[PDB]
This record gives sequence, C-alpha cells and structure tokens, in this order.
Amino acid sequence: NLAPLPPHVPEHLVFDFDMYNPSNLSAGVQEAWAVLQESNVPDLVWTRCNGGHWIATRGQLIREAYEDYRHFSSECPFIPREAGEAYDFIPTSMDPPEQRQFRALANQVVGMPVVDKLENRIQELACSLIESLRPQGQCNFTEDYAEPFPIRIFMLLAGLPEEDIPHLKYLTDQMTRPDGSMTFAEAKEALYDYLIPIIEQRRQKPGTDAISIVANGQVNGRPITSDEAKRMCGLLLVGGLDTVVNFLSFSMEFLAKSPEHRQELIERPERIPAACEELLRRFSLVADGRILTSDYEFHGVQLKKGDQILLPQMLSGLDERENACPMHVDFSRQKVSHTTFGHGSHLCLGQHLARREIIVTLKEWLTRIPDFSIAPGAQIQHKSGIVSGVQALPLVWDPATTKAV
Ligand code: HEM
Ligand SMILES: CC1(C)[C@@H]2CC[C@@]1(C)C(=O)C2
Repeated sequence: NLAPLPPHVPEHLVFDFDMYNPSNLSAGVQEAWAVLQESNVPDLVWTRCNGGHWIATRGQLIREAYEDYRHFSSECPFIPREAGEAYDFIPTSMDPPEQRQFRALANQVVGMPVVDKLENRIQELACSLIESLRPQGQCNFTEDYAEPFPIRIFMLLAGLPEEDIPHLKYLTDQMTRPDGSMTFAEAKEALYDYLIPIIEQRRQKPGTDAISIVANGQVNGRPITSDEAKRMCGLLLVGGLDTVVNFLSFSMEFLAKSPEHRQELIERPERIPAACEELLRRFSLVADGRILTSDYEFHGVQLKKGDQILLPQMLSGLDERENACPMHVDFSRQKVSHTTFGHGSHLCLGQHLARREIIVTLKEWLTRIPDFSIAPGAQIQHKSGIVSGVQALPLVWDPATTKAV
C-alpha cells in the first residue's frame, strides 16, 4: 500500500521504506533501518508507505532538522498523519517558545534531582529481581526483567497501582508499535479516560507523586489546566512504559551473544558508563519526525508545507560519517556520537533516569549472572515502529556459575 507520488517529489528520491515493517527485520531492527544508509540511497528520500513522507537518512540532516523548529514543527510528530494529528502530548507537540514552560515543569518530575532521590529504590529493585531469577537458570528477559524493572519504578514515581500495568502497557504499545487493533486516537482516548479521574483527585488532594506535582504546577505564572496536565501525564506514561523496557532487551540480547564484552565490563567496571553510551548508540531505537510549516528547500530538495518528515534518532549514530564501523560494538571508541535521546529543544528529559536504570542493570546482572546465553533454538524477533522492541528474549544459564550477593 503505496500512496501515489505527490507532484513535487522527484522520482529519483523515492525509496519505499515502511518504518512499521522494514524489509530486513530478520537481521535485526537497527540493521533493517541501516539499509537507508547504503550508497544507493540519497540523503533525503520519499517513501510511499504509510501515506507518503520524507526520511532524512544522515546524522547531519537529522540534527539540522531538529534544530530548525521554525521549518520543522513538532505539531504533528508521528507518522502516519492521522497519528501525528491526534498527537497532543506536552511538551512534545509544541515548539519553542511555548514548549519551554511545559518542559521546565516536566523536568521537575523526571530530572536529575528525582533520579538522585530514587537511586536506592532503583538499586533495590534491580537486585531483588535479579536475585529472584538467578537460581532458575532461565527467564524470558523481556517479561521477567525488562518490563517490571523500569515499569515498577515509574509506577512508584507516579504513584499509580501496579495492577494497572497490563492495561497501560497495552495502550502505550498501540501508540508506538500499532497492531491494527486500535487507531492512535482510540489508544490516546483510552489512556486519557484513565488519567482524567486521577488528575482530578490529585488537584483536590495532592500527593508527592509525579502526577500530583504536574496537576498542581505553574506555567507562565498561572496554574496548569486539567487538559494540559492530562496531556503532560500522557507523555510521561509513554516515556515511562515504552522506552527503557525495549532498550534493555536489545542490550541484553547483545550481551548474551558476546562473552568478550561481558568480561570486559566485569574486569574493568570503570568502563560501564562508556559502555552504556556505546550501547545507546548501537541499539538506538526511536524514530519520530516533524511537519513542514512552509515551503522550504533543504539540502537542495523542495519540501512542501504540510509534508511530514521522519528524522530517525536511531540513524545518526549508525551513520558511518559519524562513527567508523557503526555496526561494531566498541566500548573504547574515542567518540560515541548519537542522538538517541533526541536533539534540539526536545532533548529527552528522562535521559538521566534511563542512564541510571541501564547502568544499574549492567552492574547488577553481571555481578550475579556473569555467564548466560540465548536459549538453544530461540529465534529473536525485533519489532519496528516509533519505538522499536524485541518480542521475547529467552535466556539460559547454569545456576552453578552464578554468584549470590
Ligand atoms: C532509552 C530510553 C529513552 C530514549 C531512547 C528516549 C528518547 C527520546 C527522544 C528521541 C525524545 C525526543 C522526541 C522528539 O524530539 O520528538 C524524547 C523526549 C522525551 N522523553 Fe525520552 N526517551 C527515553 C526514556 C525516557 C524516560 C524514562 C522518560 C520519563 C518518563 C522520557 C521522557 C521524555 C520527555 C518528557 C520527553 C520530551 C521533552 C520535550 O519535548 O521537551 N524519556 N525521548
Ligand atoms: C518519541 C518518544 C520516545 C518521546 C517520549 C515518548 C515518545 C514515544 C514520544 O511521544 C516523545
């Protein structure tokens, strides 16, 4: 299902990439996307899939477009257009200068100081989860750790019942990796049905949780509206439920396959932070975009007002112009160049939280379970979308090679 080419698009710029179902998926999602960076592909292409949209394939172009909010607006950041149209999260569907006041509040809730405060819980849960799995000699990493770990921490931050995970998680997934089961607008509405009553409750009778802080916050010297709060909280939930969860599975799949990298971290722990950056470069996983506010000529291509462009965060660090041997994991790279957390005014506020969850997992898993592999005859499947993911990750290990702490 290819849309007919608009008049302004040169046929030589056509490359029919389906961000939801790329051709090479079997090879790995990162590898499936990297097809865009082969020599046969121009820097900026038009795909006929998902209603037709531009895709910038190079880190330089991506960064430039992200900086340029004048031309590339956040108003409609999702593809397909119906999803980007329905999208009304704050701060993300706003451009500067409006965005700024909303970002400042969201930072209050997810920023550095919050991470510092939650550090002990993060360490506590990681350890508990790992210790609980250790003696089993096998898990489903995705369901057994990658989901519960970051999710439960978010549920704690937010003050929401763990009971709601399944329902919330389902809705979040519909937004980033649509099934066909529900439209974005439907998913969005259902999440909103969930939040509304809670926000109300928390405006009346505030807590210390993230939702209470957001619901009662000040923006541009006046109180936030219920609608604004609902829209911020909807974003926090997606970021909380759908990001770190998927990343940890890519990273663990890779460590399950690379004894030598596991070892390096065990002996030279000072390298964990560097390693984290390298893994965030190699297993980058987000791809959203922007909408042209006007006609604009960008790197010699004519963009029409209302055209959508995908600016895949994932691709910058995979670009050979940015990192030599991009597909190779190297913990001692002199420069780890990526835009995994985004770029420009919408740089991820949850990044500090994400890095602390990642480093804790690596240190604590490797301590207890130094030696593991993917289960014999398990075929690992990746899924593509706005945020890419791993379907299931069967791991096996000999309990006798583990260490209790
Ligand atoms: C592996 C982990 C994560 C990655 C790769 C990531 C990636 C991103 C990207 C690429 C953006 C920019 C989107 C744009 O420009 O349209 C973004 C923004 C954002 N993310 Fe993160 N995210 C992660 C984890 C988190 C977490 C844990 C949270 C907190 C719940 C979160 C909250 C946010 C917020 C609030 C913004 C919007 C900032 C604004 O628009 O000013 N993210 N994230
Ligand atoms: C692209 C994102 C990763 C960022 C945080 C959650 C997400 C799906 C958004 O809608 C903005």
